Amino acid sequence: APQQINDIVHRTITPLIEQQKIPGMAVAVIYQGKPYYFTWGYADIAKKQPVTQQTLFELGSVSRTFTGVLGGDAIARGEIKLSDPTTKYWPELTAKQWNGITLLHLATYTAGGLPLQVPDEVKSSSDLLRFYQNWQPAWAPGTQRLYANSSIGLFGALAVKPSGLSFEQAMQTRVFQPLKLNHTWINVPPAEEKNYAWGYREGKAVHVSPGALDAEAYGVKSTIEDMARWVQSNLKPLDINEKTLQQGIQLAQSRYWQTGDMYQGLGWEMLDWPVNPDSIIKIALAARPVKAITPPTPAVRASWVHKTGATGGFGSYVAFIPEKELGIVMLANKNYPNPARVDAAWQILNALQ
Repeated sequence: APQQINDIVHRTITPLIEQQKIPGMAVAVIYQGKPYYFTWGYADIAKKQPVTQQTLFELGSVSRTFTGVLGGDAIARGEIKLSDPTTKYWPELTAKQWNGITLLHLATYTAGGLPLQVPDEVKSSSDLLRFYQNWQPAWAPGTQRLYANSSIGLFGALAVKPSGLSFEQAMQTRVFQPLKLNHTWINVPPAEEKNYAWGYREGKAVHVSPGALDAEAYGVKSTIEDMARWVQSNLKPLDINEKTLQQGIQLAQSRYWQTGDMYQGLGWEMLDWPVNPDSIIKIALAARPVKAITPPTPAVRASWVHKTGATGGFGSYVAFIPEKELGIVMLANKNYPNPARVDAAWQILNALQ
């Protein structure tokens, strides 16, 4: 890397790793459109395997950015509309509280307080129907935002129904393959297990457990190289050849709702740039009133676009600023505090613009 990039990255990440006791970390900086990679520490402490540019990390909720783009692509194809009732794609969902809950609401956590987690006991398609039928909203649709796996997860599942494909097949065919994300997985193949880092929680090596709607809400594993390519694709969508995918990316960065200084996209979240980390900023459940952006603002180039992600053993962060052709991916195999991620990312990106 140019020495400037080398120095801000190392001076920022070295202390972060020390303070947070992160076993292993990979960072990509995208600068004037080109990626620069950095790796530290261990993918597997016991087996002494280092983090490399080929190490797979669990993305946790950063997976939602893929879900939102896949949904965007289905809208662009004319397969779904965000204005469609949920029941159009799941007629079996007959309980009256679903009246007026649209795919938009599912995608943006505004359906009226869907649960943060799908219960462990919900496994099968029948279990899932029962779970959503029995759910009682606290609020009318489109009034409050409650970050929730069960909301965006359902959006992902329904968005692919008209395609005829499984969620994984749709993601692979329509997003991963066209963008050459060839080491990005919903299910890690045996051939790739050698690269799959362990997560560390309280010193114990852990991987994410199977759960209903996992693929859709939190189930992607990827390398720093593929994640850099994902950032490039989101920085410059109109340079993607596949037309509906280009559109899908743009739709995911549209601003649908405002909460304070933040705007909710499909998976992505955005703030106007410039912005300080204290505004970008441990809470299990955070209910916030939302203001509709009527109609949604198309992707604003002058944005800080980002997403944090966590699983039991991993902590990820992605942020980019389209107007500056600047971005960063930070992947770690410990779930360490979000403010520490945003602070480090801001320190690096602010130094480079």
